[PDB]
Amino acid sequence: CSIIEGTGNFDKCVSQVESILVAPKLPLPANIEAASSGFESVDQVFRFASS
Amino acid sequence: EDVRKNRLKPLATYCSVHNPEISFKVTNEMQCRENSIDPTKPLAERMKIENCSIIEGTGNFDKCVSQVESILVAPKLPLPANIEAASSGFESVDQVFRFASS
Repeated sequence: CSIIEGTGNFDKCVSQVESILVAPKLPLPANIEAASSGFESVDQVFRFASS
Repeated sequence: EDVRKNRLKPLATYCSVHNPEISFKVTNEMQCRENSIDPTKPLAERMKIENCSIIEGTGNFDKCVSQVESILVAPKLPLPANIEAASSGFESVDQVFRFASS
């Protein structure tokens, strides 16, 4: 990868933020504390507890 | 033959795709699969030792130690339902004396 070019596609951006950051396949690294409290990722927070 | 008396019932019950701890966490699913328990299968096949009719003793202590080490004491992945041990910094028994000692 030489160059990064913007495509300005918000829905593709949301889709990627969801798969990479919010709901990843495995927890994002250095998150043993979150995992120990029962939450691997952001998507799990509102699934197991809500207020 | 009673399912409630089978020593695998607690583990096979934990290791289920219908348990949110397995269905939402690949981590836990992989720990189950590492101990030959497929969480996608019914309870009866999760507890079953496939294509095995008879267990025969060989009375070989060193082979026994070798297996207890690889299966129980130093497994590739932490044994299932051990988030508490892992959170305190220890995935398995072998890590306890490596990281801390007295």
